[PDB]
Amino acid sequence: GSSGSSGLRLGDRVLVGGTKTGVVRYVGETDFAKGEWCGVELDEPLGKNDGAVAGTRYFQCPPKFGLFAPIHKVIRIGSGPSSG
Repeated sequence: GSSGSSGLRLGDRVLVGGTKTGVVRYVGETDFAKGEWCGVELDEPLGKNDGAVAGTRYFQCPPKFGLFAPIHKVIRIGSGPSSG
């Protein structure tokens, strides 16, 4: 469903899991799992990797910070078509 809330910009604060807030560092397909994944970087050491899959590093990040998760499994915090 290509409407608007999809893809996630490269550098936006998104929710991963439903509690851990992290900014998007990478967006696109991977070389391990089929489909499109999004590399979300957290503020605390609550990650699994540092944006490196089998040596393939899409984005430079410190150890235990970046967490690769499916795009559909990512929630956005920012709203574009909003006013308040």
